[PDB]
Amino acid sequence: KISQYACQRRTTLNNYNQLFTDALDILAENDELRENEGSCLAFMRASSVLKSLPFPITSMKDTEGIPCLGDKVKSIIEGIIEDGESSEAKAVLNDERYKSFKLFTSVFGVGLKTAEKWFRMGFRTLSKIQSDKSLRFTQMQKAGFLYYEDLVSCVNRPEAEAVSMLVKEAVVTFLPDALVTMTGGFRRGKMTGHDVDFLITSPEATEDEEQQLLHKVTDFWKQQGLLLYCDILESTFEKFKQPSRDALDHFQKCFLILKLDHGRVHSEKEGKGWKAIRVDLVMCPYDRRAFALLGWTGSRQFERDLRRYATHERKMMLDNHALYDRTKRVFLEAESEEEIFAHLGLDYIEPWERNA
Ligand SMILES: O=C(/C=C(\O)C(=O)O)/C=C/c1cc(C(=O)c2cccc(F)c2)c[nH]1
Repeated sequence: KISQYACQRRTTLNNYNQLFTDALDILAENDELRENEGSCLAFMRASSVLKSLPFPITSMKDTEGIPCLGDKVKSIIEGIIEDGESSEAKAVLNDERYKSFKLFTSVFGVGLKTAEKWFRMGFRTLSKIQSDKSLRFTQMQKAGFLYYEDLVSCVNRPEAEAVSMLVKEAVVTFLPDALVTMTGGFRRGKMTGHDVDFLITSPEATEDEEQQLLHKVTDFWKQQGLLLYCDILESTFEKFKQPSRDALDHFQKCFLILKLDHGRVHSEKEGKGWKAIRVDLVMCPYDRRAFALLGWTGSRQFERDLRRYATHERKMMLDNHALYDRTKRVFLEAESEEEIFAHLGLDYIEPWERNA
């Protein structure tokens, strides 16, 4: 029996139902843009469960026994089986508000509120936004527009590996015992990504050393002329606080734009000779490295279902920093992701199987 939870499903990158899931992902994204959280969640769960199937849906009979497929979702699947297209997703793709929100938020520094503001001002293209003489842009948006073409082109694995080398070389200069791990989509086996994420931890660093590393590493890159953008968020995580029932609670992290020289990239394959890359660095205390790694590996849907399963099925509270057992009234310790899964009574799901 297919579980309703992504954390009890193996979801690999061989998606046999892209025709259905691309349409469901568009409809979910539109519901996010229309602030319809409930309809958004229903489409996300349906998309997720179809991504896990080991075969393609070719008839309505194939949907029997599959959870998270409500009547609205089954009408969409029926329409795609009919003529290979979703009329509903096609109408979203042609909607003026949807087109504008996708295009405007594709800029680094532009979220829902700024995209909505620009749309209500009558803007429809990035050229008209950038050349307007009345608009005021944040420092994040300025960087987003300046490096737009590089940031909108997919980061590939040779580029992610080139970035990993840069991160490791800079980090070990200040903390030689530090462990640097590439997380996110690339850890799940993806060929491309919009950014490259890293988790940094040190078994012997002090509380102060741990706090200063991201400042030292970014100052070093600034001196090197490689830091195109930098925003460091100080940690809000507390050693003895219960896990959330929240994006306001986090480890020390930074959102960066790095200058990646093409000479550093070892690929099979001209212009300026460098590429702007979005990089996120996360620093965590050594004892919480498994919780942080699990949280930063993703996918978004796998993380949501892990936390939901922990709460509803195990009466446990899971977060990027800890796992708390409400029945035993104790925090559960873990040195690996495997130990976290075992505490939750779940079979271990490999990172490449978390593409929910
Ligand atoms: O799959 C989803 C979302 C669904 O599950 C849903 O909305 O239902 C994307 C989640 C996601 C993206 C990332 C990255 O930041 C990332 C990407 C590439 C390389 C890299 F190093 C980091 C990690 N998790």
